[PDB]
Amino acid sequence: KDRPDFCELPADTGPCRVRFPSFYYNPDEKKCLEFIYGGCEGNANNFITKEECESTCA
Amino acid sequence: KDRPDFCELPADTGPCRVRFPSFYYNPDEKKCLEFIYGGCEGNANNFITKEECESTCA
Amino acid sequence: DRPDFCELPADTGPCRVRFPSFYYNPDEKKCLEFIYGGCEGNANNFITKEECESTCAA
Repeated sequence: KDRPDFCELPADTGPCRVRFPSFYYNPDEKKCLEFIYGGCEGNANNFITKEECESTCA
Repeated sequence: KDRPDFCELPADTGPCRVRFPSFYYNPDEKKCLEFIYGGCEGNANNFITKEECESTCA
Repeated sequence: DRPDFCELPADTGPCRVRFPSFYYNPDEKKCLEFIYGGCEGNANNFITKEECESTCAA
């Protein structure tokens, strides 16, 4: 495998109102994508910048 | 118009914690992509299958 | 070498819809059919046998 399993988790905005720009790795598209995150909870496939997403999820 | 305006809304897991793998239209990528929906609330850009998303949002 | 989730048991979860799916069974060294109920469960959960085999079989 080329990346940790959490990179394969679908985007989760968490339960807070969606307000913040964040990034997640989309394994189907093989790319890190912007989404709107609530700021609280969610899952490990959640990065502050595209660069950090790309470093972790390759 | 190619699709309803609601197709451009962000993915929204909502405030509940019943994790349903679901699909949303990503207008940037022009693709129906997977996200976690929490089972309540959220918005109209929320489909039970990729096929339903692709028919409704193109 | 393959994802950790390949080693998790099949899990239909508690929801009451029907998504025929495949999971990897390490004892059998093959992917096997199960019904996913639509929510919860785990990542050892594929729409096609071929994807399950690609990801989880040696």
